[PDB]
Amino acid sequence: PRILNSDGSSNITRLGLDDHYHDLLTVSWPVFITLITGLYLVTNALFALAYLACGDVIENARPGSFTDAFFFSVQTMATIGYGKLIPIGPLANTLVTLEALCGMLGLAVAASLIYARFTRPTAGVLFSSRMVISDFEGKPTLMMRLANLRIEAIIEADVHLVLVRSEVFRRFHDLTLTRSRSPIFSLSWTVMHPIDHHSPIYGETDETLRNSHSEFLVLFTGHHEAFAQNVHARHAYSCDEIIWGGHFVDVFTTLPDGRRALDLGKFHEIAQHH
Amino acid sequence: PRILNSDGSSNITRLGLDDHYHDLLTVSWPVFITLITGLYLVTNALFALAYLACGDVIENARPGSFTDAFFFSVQTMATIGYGKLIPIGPLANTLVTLEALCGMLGLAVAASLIYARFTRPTAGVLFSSRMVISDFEGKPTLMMRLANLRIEAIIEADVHLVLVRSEVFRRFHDLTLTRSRSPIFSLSWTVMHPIDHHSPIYGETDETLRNSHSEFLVLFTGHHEAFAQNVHARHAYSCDEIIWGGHFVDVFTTLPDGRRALDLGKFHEIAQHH
Amino acid sequence: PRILNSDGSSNITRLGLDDHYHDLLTVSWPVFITLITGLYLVTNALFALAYLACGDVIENARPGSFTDAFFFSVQTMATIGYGKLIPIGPLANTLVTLEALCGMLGLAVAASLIYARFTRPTAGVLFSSRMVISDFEGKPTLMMRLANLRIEAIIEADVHLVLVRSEVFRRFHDLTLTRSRSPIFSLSWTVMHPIDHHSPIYGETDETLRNSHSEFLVLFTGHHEAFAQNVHARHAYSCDEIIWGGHFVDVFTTLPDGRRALDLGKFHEIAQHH
Amino acid sequence: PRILNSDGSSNITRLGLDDHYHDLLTVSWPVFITLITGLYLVTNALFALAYLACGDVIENARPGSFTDAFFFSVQTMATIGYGKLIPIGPLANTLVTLEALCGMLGLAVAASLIYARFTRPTAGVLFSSRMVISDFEGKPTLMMRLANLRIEAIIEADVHLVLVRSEVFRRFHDLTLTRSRSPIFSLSWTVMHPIDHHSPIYGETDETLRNSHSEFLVLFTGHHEAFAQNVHARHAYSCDEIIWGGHFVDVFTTLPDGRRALDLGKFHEIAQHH
Ligand SMILES: C[N+](C)(C)CCOP(=O)(O)O
Ligand SMILES: C[N+](C)(C)CCOP(=O)(O)O
Ligand SMILES: C[N+](C)(C)CCOP(=O)(O)O
Ligand SMILES: C[N+](C)(C)CCOP(=O)(O)O
Ligand SMILES: [K+]
Ligand SMILES: [K+]
Ligand SMILES: [K+]
Repeated sequence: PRILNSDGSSNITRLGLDDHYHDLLTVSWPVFITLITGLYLVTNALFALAYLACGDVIENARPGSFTDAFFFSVQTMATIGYGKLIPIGPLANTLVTLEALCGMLGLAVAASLIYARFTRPTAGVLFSSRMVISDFEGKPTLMMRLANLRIEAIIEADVHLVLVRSEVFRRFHDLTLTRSRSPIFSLSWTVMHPIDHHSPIYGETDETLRNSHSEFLVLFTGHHEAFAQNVHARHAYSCDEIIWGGHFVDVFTTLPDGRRALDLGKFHEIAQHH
Repeated sequence: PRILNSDGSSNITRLGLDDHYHDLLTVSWPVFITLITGLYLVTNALFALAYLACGDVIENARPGSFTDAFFFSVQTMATIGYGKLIPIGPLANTLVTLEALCGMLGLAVAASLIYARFTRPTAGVLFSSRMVISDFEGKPTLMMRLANLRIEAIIEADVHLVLVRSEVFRRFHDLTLTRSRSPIFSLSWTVMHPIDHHSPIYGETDETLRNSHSEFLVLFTGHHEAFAQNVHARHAYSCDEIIWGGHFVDVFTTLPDGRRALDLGKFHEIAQHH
Repeated sequence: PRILNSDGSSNITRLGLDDHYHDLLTVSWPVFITLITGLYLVTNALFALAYLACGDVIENARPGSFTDAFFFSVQTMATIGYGKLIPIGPLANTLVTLEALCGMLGLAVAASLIYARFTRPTAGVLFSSRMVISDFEGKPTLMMRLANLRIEAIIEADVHLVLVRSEVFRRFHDLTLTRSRSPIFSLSWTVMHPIDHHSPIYGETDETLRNSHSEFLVLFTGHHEAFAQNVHARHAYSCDEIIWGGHFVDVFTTLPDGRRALDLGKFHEIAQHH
Repeated sequence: PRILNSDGSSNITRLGLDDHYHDLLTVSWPVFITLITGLYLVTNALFALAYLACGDVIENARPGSFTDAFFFSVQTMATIGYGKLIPIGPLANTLVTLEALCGMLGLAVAASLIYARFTRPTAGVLFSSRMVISDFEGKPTLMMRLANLRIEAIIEADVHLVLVRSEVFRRFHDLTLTRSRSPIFSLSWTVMHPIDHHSPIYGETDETLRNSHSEFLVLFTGHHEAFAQNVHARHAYSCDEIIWGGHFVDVFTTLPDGRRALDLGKFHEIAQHH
């Protein structure tokens, strides 16, 4: 009955065109391509209907046939203009310059959206599968760790541990970290909340966390070098993914070569006295 | 006589091409489309005038008729180039490559503006219709609440309560909140200023707020997930939209299903002992 | 001999293609348009030379004449393609698809720069012409003021007063303000540094400021609503633009109408007991 | 055996299509242009295959020859449309409007990437070649300096000194600076960590730094005026590029002219009593 999925998402049901811009960036690429295509056809229909609205003014076109007009409208709106289907007199030539204004316009738009919904990057940060409470520097510290999956660095990265106990009727406690901030994050970061007299989970234990039905949330944010742009990430845990007394395994091996390396294979390994 | 509308706007009359870029992003889409269209026509007129400036150099064109030239200029600037109206000799062919440089250029521009004035997103945050001062955790706290209307989260969101009392001759007091910051805001947030000995509105009452003719302003800001981009929102209240002793109604229902839900229907409901 | 102009610029002479991107955004629009145009011509020359590099493969072209080729190259790179000058066999048709890849490419680029060097907005903030040191709330406060010239608001705006005394050999002191931050700035802001025992200019006087040959710098920054984008501004003063004992004149008139107004006409007015 | 190169890069070996967007921005321009070109050809092959998939419907084309189709597909997808190779009946004309949707689309994309991987600017900040520990204002201060190579200013710039001692097993200490922040950085900045009882390198000496095999990292960040966009920079030192007792040489000459100047020639000069 977790309020929060591992992926940081919420499990609350919400209850309730008017937000086009947002929606446009939001729909599955399948759907997006669809809509664009539809608007593409519809306008050409309109235009080709406007060419018929006057006496057929386009040359090399069958009489009253929309098939021809629609296709002239397309060749005309997309600036191919072979030269078979061609305008006639003032009326056609005007609808043409007007259609073209629209073509050029529609591109600007279509492109603007493409770019808007293209350049939203992911942090590419990995979260540890589990959380561990154990002694660090003489205090039962609760910690979790994250790693940068890419070569390029995230800079001025900051992370937030956040308890969500139940109590009445829901507490949102921002947990104090030994280090909330890292002016740069390129390999691995083990974030830790020392449990002390001000910690909410102070004196707390497993049975008491389950009783509060407490869950923990991680908010990562930073500015990715690769994108010269800001990025974020979430992840959530529950009392049943906290290894008590566990210690994370060292991810830095020294190679036979002698050169130091990072081994993301040990990233989820956790040591425990049994 | 409120200085501030509910929507956060100001009621002060201000007294006073030189700011083109701003203006361009600012005018109603109707007007914007207009201007672009105008510049579109005018240049073609210029160009078509430049084609006439030399002996008619374009083929299949009536003599001295601008109608033909203007339309050749359009087919030429928009790169349709059917092949009926076609250049001749050095002069025409040059104006052509020059016109085309301009077409391609004008698109880049037109598009750049489109995109600039397209990708300014709204926060899609709802503000509570009323403000309520009542006891919270043993102190007369003044509070108001806001909700995220979309699925996607706003992150590192922060809100500001701000008093605007009259006194001489106008005070701008930033009110201290129990929580100015939320590393994430996806459902509902009830912002609260505990009234204590440092509160400006400390000891204050309704009649005294009206006497100061005090108003309150809310500034919301955050970084929207949906847009990977920053967003803001304003809202303002007055002494006559503060329910004294009111309590906001809980917006989280637990469904018969057993799953928890958010009910924005109760968002404006406020309980009051009578 | 001011180190700093009113406009915040520096008067230090600096002593010393390798920075293309920056340069490209930096050069006068005249120059920018030029460069683009040049690259436009040069490539077409190259391409038209590549069409001649094979036997004339383009139809309706004079033999060996580059004039024809260059113009075919343009009609071809800009996708007009009338249909007079047309390709022949494998070679021409290939250079064509290759040229077109380049056309489409060059646009993307040209546009990208246009947009990059277009969407750098100005804050549109006015700085007061003079600075005044005088009593505010029982302390000789040094202050200056700025105003938002546009309707749209700047949000989370912050300002910095900064002394630049000479002493050996140059001090950079960030002056403490009564209010460094304004969660919103839509009309007028009077920024003030109370002179107290920690103020650098504490006990200081005019003759002593001139002796230190001290100057003051203002850094404004905020996030403009109009552009959904960040903006900045600078301005600098000198000891000979500080009215001692001066008071800024109130910029808010109440209209005969009864409605309150902002009068930027009084913005530079400063009252003084004589 | 430095963990960190002068350029701020790491020397850790990492151990391990699924990240297309990132990759696309990441690959050498040579490679990028390649991929785009490939996708350009492949689709045309597909389309030209779709034109053959029906009876040759394009006019002026040899039977079953893909050469013709592929080239018609290109003239058609890139909107040149000479008018030699032209469609026929419903089928061809449809694939045409469909191809064109794709052309226009592919541009939007190609461009979006171009722009994304174009507008990632460099700070253009120079780092001093060496670091020096020596007395400043009565305390052994460790300092290094950086300079703005361009005319345009970086604003709200901040720098971080960061020790990386070995100890078990690696310490990441953020060193306290006399000035971590500069609301503007246009010429030269000498950043300094006073060594006091809280300094990690307090009481430390050269032999002891080498023994800890300590290295130092500099993180620069700010918002460049030239780009109206955020920028960063890194640089790293080692115990063998710290001149003990060294003093940086003054970079500001006063010209014979009388005007003050900045001389980046002395930027790396360091004075030392011998
Ligand atoms: C040391 N750290 C855990 C603060 C953050 C990361 O530093 P790094 O190992 O990625 O360079
Ligand atoms: C708890 N809160 C009021 C601080 C902010 C919102 O948290 P959430 O309910 O949107 O996840
Ligand atoms: C009051 N202020 C001086 C802090 C800033 C501006 O407020 P406003 O008059 O622009 O709304
Ligand atoms: C003085 N400083 C070292 C803080 C930063 C730079 O100021 P400036 O010399 O670039 O104007
Ligand atoms: K075209
Ligand atoms: K064309
Ligand atoms: K044609």
